Amino acid sequence: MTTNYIFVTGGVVSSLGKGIAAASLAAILEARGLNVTIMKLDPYINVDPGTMSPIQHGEVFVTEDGAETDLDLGHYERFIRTKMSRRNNFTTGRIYSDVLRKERRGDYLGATVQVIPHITNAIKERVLEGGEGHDVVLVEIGGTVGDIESLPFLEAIRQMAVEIGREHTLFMHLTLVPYMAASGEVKTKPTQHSVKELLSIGIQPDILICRSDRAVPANERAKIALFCNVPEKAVISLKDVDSIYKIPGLLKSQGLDDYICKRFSLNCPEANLSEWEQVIFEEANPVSEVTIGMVGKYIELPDAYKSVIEALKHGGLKNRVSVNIKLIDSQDVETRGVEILKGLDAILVPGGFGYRGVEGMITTARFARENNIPYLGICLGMQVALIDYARHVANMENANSTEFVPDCKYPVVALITEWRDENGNVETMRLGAQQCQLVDDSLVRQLYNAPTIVERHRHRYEVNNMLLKQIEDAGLRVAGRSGDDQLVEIIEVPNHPWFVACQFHPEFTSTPRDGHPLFAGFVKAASEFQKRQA
Amino acid sequence: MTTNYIFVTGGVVSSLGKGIAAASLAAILEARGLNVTIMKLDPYINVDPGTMSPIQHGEVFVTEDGAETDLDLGHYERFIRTKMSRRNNFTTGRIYSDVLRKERRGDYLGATVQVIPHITNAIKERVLEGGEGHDVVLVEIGGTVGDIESLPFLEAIRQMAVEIGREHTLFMHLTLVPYMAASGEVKTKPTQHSVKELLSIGIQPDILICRSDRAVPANERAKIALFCNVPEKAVISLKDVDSIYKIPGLLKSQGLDDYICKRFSLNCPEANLSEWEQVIFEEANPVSEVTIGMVGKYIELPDAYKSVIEALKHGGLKNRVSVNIKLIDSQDVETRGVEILKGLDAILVPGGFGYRGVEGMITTARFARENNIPYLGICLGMQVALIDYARHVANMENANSTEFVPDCKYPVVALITEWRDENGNVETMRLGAQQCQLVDDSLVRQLYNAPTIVERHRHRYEVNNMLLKQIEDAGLRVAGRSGDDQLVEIIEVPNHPWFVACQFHPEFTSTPRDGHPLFAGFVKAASEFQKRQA
Amino acid sequence: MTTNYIFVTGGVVSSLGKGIAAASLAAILEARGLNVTIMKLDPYINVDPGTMSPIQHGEVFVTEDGAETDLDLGHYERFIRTKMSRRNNFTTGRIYSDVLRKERRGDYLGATVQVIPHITNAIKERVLEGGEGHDVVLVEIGGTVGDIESLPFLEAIRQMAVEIGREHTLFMHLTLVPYMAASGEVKTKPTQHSVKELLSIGIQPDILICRSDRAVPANERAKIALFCNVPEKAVISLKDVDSIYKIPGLLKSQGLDDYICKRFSLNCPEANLSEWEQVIFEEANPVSEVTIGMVGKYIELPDAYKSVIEALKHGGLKNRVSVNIKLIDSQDVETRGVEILKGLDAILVPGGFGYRGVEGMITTARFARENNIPYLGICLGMQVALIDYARHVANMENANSTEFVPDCKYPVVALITEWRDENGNVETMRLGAQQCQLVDDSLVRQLYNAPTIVERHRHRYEVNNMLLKQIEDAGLRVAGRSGDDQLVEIIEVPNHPWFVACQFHPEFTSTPRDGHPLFAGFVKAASEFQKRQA
Repeated sequence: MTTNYIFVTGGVVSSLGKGIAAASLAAILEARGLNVTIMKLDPYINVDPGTMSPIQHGEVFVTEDGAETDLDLGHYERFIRTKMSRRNNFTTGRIYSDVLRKERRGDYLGATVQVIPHITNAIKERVLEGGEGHDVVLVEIGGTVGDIESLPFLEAIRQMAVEIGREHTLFMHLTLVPYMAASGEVKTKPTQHSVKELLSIGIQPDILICRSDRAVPANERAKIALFCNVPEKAVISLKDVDSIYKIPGLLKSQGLDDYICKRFSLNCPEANLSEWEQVIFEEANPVSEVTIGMVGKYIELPDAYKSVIEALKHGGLKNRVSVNIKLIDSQDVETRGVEILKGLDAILVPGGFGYRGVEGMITTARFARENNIPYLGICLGMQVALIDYARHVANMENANSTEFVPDCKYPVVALITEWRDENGNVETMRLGAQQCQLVDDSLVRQLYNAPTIVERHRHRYEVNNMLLKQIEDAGLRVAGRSGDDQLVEIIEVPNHPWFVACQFHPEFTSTPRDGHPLFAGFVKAASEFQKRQA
Repeated sequence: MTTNYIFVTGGVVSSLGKGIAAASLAAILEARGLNVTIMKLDPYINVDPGTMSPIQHGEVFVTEDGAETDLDLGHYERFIRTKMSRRNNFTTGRIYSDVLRKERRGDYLGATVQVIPHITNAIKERVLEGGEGHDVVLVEIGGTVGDIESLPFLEAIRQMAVEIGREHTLFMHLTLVPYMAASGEVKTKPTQHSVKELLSIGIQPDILICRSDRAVPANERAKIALFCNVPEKAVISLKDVDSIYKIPGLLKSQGLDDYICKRFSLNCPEANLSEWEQVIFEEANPVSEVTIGMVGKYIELPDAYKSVIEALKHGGLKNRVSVNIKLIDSQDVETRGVEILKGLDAILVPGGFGYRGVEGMITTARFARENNIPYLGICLGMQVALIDYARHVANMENANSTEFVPDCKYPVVALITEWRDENGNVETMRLGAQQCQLVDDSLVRQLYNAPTIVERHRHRYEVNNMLLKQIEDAGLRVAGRSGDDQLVEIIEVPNHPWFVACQFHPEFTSTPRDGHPLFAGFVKAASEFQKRQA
Repeated sequence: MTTNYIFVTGGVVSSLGKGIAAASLAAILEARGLNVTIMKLDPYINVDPGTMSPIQHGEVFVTEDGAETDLDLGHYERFIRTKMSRRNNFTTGRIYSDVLRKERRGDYLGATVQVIPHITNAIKERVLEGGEGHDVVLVEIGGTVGDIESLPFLEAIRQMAVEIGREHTLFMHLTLVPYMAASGEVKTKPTQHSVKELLSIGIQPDILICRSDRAVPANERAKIALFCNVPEKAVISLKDVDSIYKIPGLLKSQGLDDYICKRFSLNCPEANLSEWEQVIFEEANPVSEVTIGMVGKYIELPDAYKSVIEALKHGGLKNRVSVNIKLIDSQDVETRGVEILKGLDAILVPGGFGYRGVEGMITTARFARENNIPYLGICLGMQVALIDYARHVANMENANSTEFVPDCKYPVVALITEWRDENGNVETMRLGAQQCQLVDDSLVRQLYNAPTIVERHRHRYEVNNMLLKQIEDAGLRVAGRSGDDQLVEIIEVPNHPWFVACQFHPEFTSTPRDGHPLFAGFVKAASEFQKRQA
C-alpha cells in the first residue's frame, strides 16, 4: 500500500469553491471504496483562527480533538465519513512559529534557515504526517496562483512531486471560464494564462476544472486542452448549481474518478449517491413552510451564520418544511423597534461577539418571550435571553454581562472568577465537545432522549450563579447543567410554547442525514405556532 | 503648439471596448474645442485586412483615401469629425514588411536589425507621423496586456514617452471588475494584477477604467487606487449601457476630461452633447415599428453586418420607426424554404463573400420580388437579385456568377475581362468612394435629389453587359450607372412597391444625424407595406 | 529506426562555445558509430548572412551546395563527417519571409497567422526535415535564454519534445560558473537562475555544462544538481582549454556519451581520438618556427580571419614549423609605411571588403614582391597584388578597381560587363566550389598535382581582360584560369621565390590532417627565406 496524492489549486479569481470541489471528489472516492483523507494549507500568517473574528472569515470549525480550524474542514465532514484533526489544517504563521522555535532550540546547528530548504521541509513533513496510512490524500492549496502568499507551498509540492514520483501524484487546477454577455460567449484566455503561471513555477496540470455559470462547450474544452498540454478527457466543465450535494453526480458524470484510478488505476467501488437522491427527492417534494427571523449583527454576510443556517435547514428537512430566514439587524431593532419582528412564525438569535445591537437583541428576546413566539437562542442569544428575563421578570434592573459593563450591578453573565452579586460579594475559553447533564424532566432531555449529551462550545463567560437563584426562582427552568461546577447549559421558559436557549453550539453536530432534535423541535414549533395563529 | 498623447491599453480579458472608450473620450475632447485625433495599432501579422474574411474580423472599414482598415476606425469617424486616413491604422505585419524591405535595399548599412531599436523606432515614427499637427492624439494598443503579441508596441511607447516627457503623455488602462454572484460582489484582484503587469514592462498607469455590468463602489475604487499608485479621482467606473452614445455623458460626469486638460491644463470649450440628447429624445419617444428580414451567412456574429445594421437604424430614426431585424441563414431558406420569409414587412439581403446558401438568397430575392415585399439589395445581394430576375423573368437558364461557375451559360456576373454571352463570345477590385451617374428618371436619383452621387465600393465582379440587354429589356430598370464604362450601379423593379439594389456600400456613409436616403426609403416602404398588409 | 534529438541552449552570458560543445559531442557520437548530424537556429532578422559584413560576424561559411551560412557550420565540418547543407542552418528572418510568402499566396486559407502555431510550425517542420534519416540530431539554439530574441524557437521545441516524447529528446544547457578572485572561489547562483528561466518556459534541463576557467568541484556540481532537479552525474564540468580538439576527451572522461545512449541506451562504437593524439604529439614536439605578417583590416577581432589562421596552422603542421602571425593594419602601412613589414619571414594578404588603407596593402604587396619575400594573396589580396604589379611594373598609372573608383582609367578589376580599357572601350557574385583549370606549367598545378582543381569562391568583380594582356605580357604568370570565361584564377611571379595569389578560398578546404598545397608551399617558402636570410 502506497499513498497517492492529488493537489488542488486554483487561479484567475478567488471564490471558486476549491474546498467544495475537493470534498465532492472525496465523496466519490469514498464511494469507490478508497481510504481517502484531506488536508488544507492555509496561506495566512495568523497562527490560529481563534485570533480572528467571525466577520473576518465566517465560522471557525471545531474539530473532534478541540483544534480550531478553517471552516472548510467542516465542509469536509459533510462529504466524507473520516475525521478531521489538527493534522488536517495549519497556517503559514504556524509554520514559522514552529521553525523559529526549532531555530531557537539549536535544531539547525548553526546553519542558515532558509525558505528553501527549511521552510519547505516543515511543510513537507506536515503533509506526509497527515497523509500517513491513507490511499488517497487530497491537498487543498489556499491562496491564488501567481500571488506570493503561497509560492513556498507550491515549491514544497513541486519538490515532493519529484521525490515521490509522478505515479503517485496528480495536479488538479480550478479556473474561471467567465461569460461575456457583451460578446454573447465565454472566454478561455484567463485559463490559458493561469496554466502558464503554474508552469512557470515547475507545475504541469493534469486535470482542469472550468468553473462557470454554464456548461462549457466541448470545442472550448478542446481549445484549452491544446494550449495546456492536457488531454481533452481531463478537461472537466463545472457549471454553477443550486446545491453542493449535486457535485459528486457531475464529477462522476464526466468520468473524473475513473481517470484518477487509472492514473488513476483505482479499483473504485460503485458510488453510493442515494444520500443525494434522498435530498433531491425531498427537495422536489415538499409538503409546509415557516418564516424564522434571525436577529444579529453579521447578517450582511450569510457565511457568518452558515452553520446555523444549515442547522435550520436540517430541522426543516426532518419536518418536511421550508425554512425562510429573515435577516434582521439588531441595531435596527434598536432603531425601528419590534415592528421588524412582526410577520414571523419563529424567532432565532445566533451567537457571536461584540455589543453593537445587543440591546435590540434583548428587545427581541423579550418580544418572542412575551408574545409566545417559538424562540431559539444560541450562546450570545442565551446571554441575551438571560438578561431579558432577569431584568423584566426577576426585576434585575440593568441585568448585564461583565464583558460589556465592569460594574453591571446585576452581572448575570461573568467569568467564574468574576461571579458576584449586586452587593459586590464574589465567588479561559470553553472549547470543543463537552458533556452536559440534562435534567430528566426537561423538554430537551426528552428531545435528545438521553440523561446526558455531548455538544461543542466556544465561550469564556458563564452564567453568574450568584444571581441565578434570583432568575431561576422567579420562574425559569434550567433544563441542563454541565459538569464539575454544574454550569448552566440549557434554559426553558415554563409557560412559553417553545422557548429554549443554550451555551453549546448544536449547529456543529447537525447533519443532513441525521438532523438534530433541537432544530427539529424549533422548526416544528414554528409550524405549530403558524397554524395556531391561522 | 505641442502635441499631447494618451495611450490606451487594457487587460484581464479581451473585448472590453477599448475603441469605444477612446472614441467617447475623443468626442468629449472635440467638444472641449481641442484638435483631437486617434490611431490604432494592431497585433496582427496580416499586412492588410483585405486578406481576411468578414467572418474572421467582421466588416472591413473603408477610408476616404481607399485604405482598407480596422472596423474601429469607422467608430472613430462616428464620434469625431476628423478623418481616419491610412495613417490612422497599421498592423504588426505591415511594420515588418516595411522594415525587411528597408534592410533589403541597404537602409541599415550593414547593421543588425533588431526589435530594439529598429522595430520600435519604426512604430514610434509612424505614431509621430499620424500625430502631426494635433493637440491630442489617442493611441489604441490592440491585444491584451501580458501577451507577447504586443510587447514591442508597449516598449516603443515606453521609449517614446520618456523621449517626449511625461508632460505630454498619459497612460489609460481598461480592466475588468467582474461581478461574482456566488459571493454577491465584484472583485478587484484581477485589476491589481493587470496593473502590476504594466509596471513590469516600464509602464505606470495614470487613469483606470473599471469595466463591469454595474457601477463600482467608491470604496472599491479607493482600494484599487491604493494598490495601483493612482489618485482616487483617476479611477473611473464604467458600467455596461445599452448605447455607446451615452458614454461621453458618463465620462464627463466623472470629470475625466477635466483631469486630462489639467495634466491636464486644457482650456476645454463646453461640451456639445446635444447630438445624443436628440437621440435620447427620439429613442425615448418613438411614434411605429417594422420587422425586416436579413438573409445571409455570417448571422452567427452580428458584427459581420454591423455597418448594415447601423444604417438600418438610421433609416428608422428618420422615419421614427423601430427596426426589428430577423437574422436568416440563407442555407435554411435553401433547406426549409420561403416559410422563413413569412411574417416580414420587408426583405433585406446584405453583401459579402462565399456561396454557402446563396441559392437560398436567390430564392429569397425571388420571394420578395414576386410577392411585392419592400426589397433592399446590397453588393452581393444585388448580384443575387440580378440572377433571380434574369433566370426567372428573362429566362436566363442558370443565370449565375463566374466566381462559382465559369461555364454559367448565362454569366450575369463576371469580371469585365470575363464578360461573355451565352454562346461564349467575349468582350481587380473596385474600392473606395466613386462617382456614379444616376438616371434622372429613377427613384434613387430623386431619393438623393442629385444627378450623380459618390459612394464607396469593395467588389471585383461586374454586371455582364453582354447579357444585360436581355435582363433590362425583359422589364427591369437600371436606376444608375458608374462612370468610365457606365457599369450597372443601381437596379429598380418597374412594378415593385420598393425594390432597390446596388453595387456600392451606403452603410459606410450614413450617420445617426444625417441618415441616408436608401434606408429612409426602404424602412419607410416597410412601414407602408406593413400598413398595406393590414 | 527512430531519430533522437538533443537540444543545446545557453544562459547567463554568451560566448560560451555552444557550437564547440555540440560539435565535440557529435564527434564522440560519430566515434561510437552513430549516425549523428547537427543543425543551428539563428535569432536574427537577416535572412542570409551574405547581407552582413565580415567584421560584423566573422567569416560566412560556404556549404557544398553553395549556401551561405553561419561560421559554426564549418566548425561542424571539422568534427564530423556528416555534410552540412542549407537545411542545417536558418534564421528568424528566413522563417518570416517564408511564412509571409505563404500568407500572400493564400496558404493559410483566410486564417490568422500567429506565432503560435504558425511560426512554430515553420520551425518544427524545418527541424524534422534536417533530422530525416539520422540516429541523433543535435540542435543548437542561438541567442541567450531569457531574451526575447529566441523565445519562439524555445516554444517550438517544447511542443516538439512533447510530440515526440521524452524518450527521443534531451536538454543540454550551458552555463557559466564564474570565478570570483575577491572571494577566492567560484559562484553557482547565476546557474541556478538560468535553469529557473528555462523552467519558466516549459523546459526542464537534463544535462548541465559548467563553463569556467577551471574545474568545478564535485561539491559545487552537487549543489547545482540539487537546485536544478538534475542527477549529479549529469552535471558536467568544462574548464577552459588551449585547444578545441581536446574537448571530446573531456566529455568522454566524464561519461557524457554513455549517459546519452542509456537515455541513452546507445550502442556506441569506441571513440577514435587518434586524430587529436596526432595533433598533440606534433604540438608537443615541434622541430622550426617562422614569422608570417598579415596585413588587413579586421585584425581587431581575429575571428574575421579565423579560417585563414587555421589554414596557416595546417601548412605549419605539414612542415613541422611554428607559425607566428603578426597582425598589421593596412592603414598603418599607409601611415607609418613599410617599416612595419620589416622582421618578417613572409607576408600574407587576406580577402574581405572595404577600401580603407588598401593602398597600404598595395604598398605591402609591392614591398614583398620587390624584396623577394614569400607572399600569399587571397581574393582581395590578389586584387591588391594585381594593382601593385600593374601600376609599378606594367606602368598602369592608377591601376585600380571600379568597385572603388569606377573612372579608374586602368580598371585592372571590374565587373565582367564593366570590363574596359583606358580609352573607355568596353567588353553578380561567384560562389561555392568551382573547377579551375590550372596551367600545367605552373607551380600550383604541380603543388596540387592535378590538371584542374576545385576550390571555393566569393567575389563580384573580375580581372579585366581588356587590360590583362598588359599585365601578363609585362612578366606575370597566370598560373590558372577558370573555365568558360578563362578568368584569371591564380598568378605567380616569374622570378619571385614564392609569390602566389588567387581568387579562390583554399582556407575553406584545408584540414589539420590533410593540410593544403598552398599553405604547405607558402609556409615552407617562408621558412626557406628565413634560412636564406640567416
